Amino acid sequence: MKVILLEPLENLGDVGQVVDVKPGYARNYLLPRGLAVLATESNLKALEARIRAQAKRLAERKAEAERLKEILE
RNA sequence: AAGGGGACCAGCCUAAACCGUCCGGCUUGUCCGGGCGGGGUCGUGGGGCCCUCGGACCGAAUCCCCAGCCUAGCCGAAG
Ligand SMILES: [Mg+2]
Ligand SMILES: [Mg+2]
Ligand SMILES: [Mg+2]
Ligand SMILES: [Mg+2]
Ligand SMILES: [Mg+2]
Ligand SMILES: [Mg+2]
Ligand SMILES: [Mg+2]
Ligand SMILES: [Mg+2]
Ligand SMILES: [Mg+2]
Ligand SMILES: [Mg+2]
Ligand SMILES: [Mg+2]
Repeated sequence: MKVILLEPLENLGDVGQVVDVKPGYARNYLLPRGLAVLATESNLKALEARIRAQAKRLAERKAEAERLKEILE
């Protein structure tokens, strides 16, 4: 089963990285502890939504710093 | 079993594309989920979004009234 890696763990990957593991391991170990959530059609919209929200903040921050860069010097 | 001949007819509501409304989750959102309204119900596919042109008659399976009907009866010829 596909899941999203909530907390960065060892020998698995990056925080937020999608990883497919044996479902029983996640049903007995990962999900009850709140360390993982399986990848649905909705949390893809929510993961694209938070990544694109960090991008909506980033594109504002760096562009404002570049406009102020055009103001200074 | 198909079919033919008869009895009888009546076709519809939703899930979901779409919008709106509130809700509450914290993970702060063009986020998700859960409610309600609207929008929708197709097979020579059909609808949703975008735009173009065009813009009364049907009709309940629900309701009301009216004919009609059963739960008593009545008249009813002449030794
Ligand atoms: Mg590994
Ligand atoms: Mg705890
Ligand atoms: Mg810098
Ligand atoms: Mg300087
Ligand atoms: Mg057969
Ligand atoms: Mg037949
Ligand atoms: Mg009805
Ligand atoms: Mg009559
Ligand atoms: Mg009669
Ligand atoms: Mg009577
Ligand atoms: Mg007489």
